[PDB]
Amino acid sequence: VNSFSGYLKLTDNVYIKNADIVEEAKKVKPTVVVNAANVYLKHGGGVAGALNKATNNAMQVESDDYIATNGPLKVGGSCVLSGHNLAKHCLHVVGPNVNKGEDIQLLKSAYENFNQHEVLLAPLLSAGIFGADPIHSLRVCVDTVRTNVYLAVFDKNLYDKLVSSFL
Ligand SMILES: O=C(O)C[C@H](NC(=O)c1nc(Cl)nc2[nH]ccc12)c1ccccc1
Repeated sequence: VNSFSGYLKLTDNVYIKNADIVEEAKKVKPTVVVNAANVYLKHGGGVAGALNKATNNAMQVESDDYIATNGPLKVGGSCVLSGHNLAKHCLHVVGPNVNKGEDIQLLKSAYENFNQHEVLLAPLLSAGIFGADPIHSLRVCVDTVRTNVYLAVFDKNLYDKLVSSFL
């Protein structure tokens, strides 16, 4: 039993809800919140810009130190950093950005990072400003993640489409 509330169950381990991941994080304080990161951990917009704003820019400060030490992530890769006031940890995961021309096949590799964590709160990778089809992102998620994932979809209209079109 966990603290997540109001989710629709899609499969044995994948759950979905119309919610702002920022507000959802502040309430549950999950062990892991997933960020829709880019390879530079520049959290300017989308989920990343919103999550960072909620940490009063502490996420960005920590991220800049991480990049200065380690260099950029790989597309499809991840790193674990602090969750600040939102969660114990933040798993920064880089899905392919279609608006940059990146291989959508890397979306599966991106979701594989979730399997290193027993329970996560997450957005649909490569959705939103990353330019991929959210219906596809959901399909890859369900077919790749085996741990317990609680997916937050900001747009109510998109959520209903995701639910109503789910196979
Ligand atoms: O779920 C969605 O719609 C897509 C998702 N967007 C959000 O998570 C989101 N949208 C709005 Cl508008 N306000 C927000 N506040 C806190 C979060 C948040 C997303 C994910 C990755 C890249 C780009 C977009």
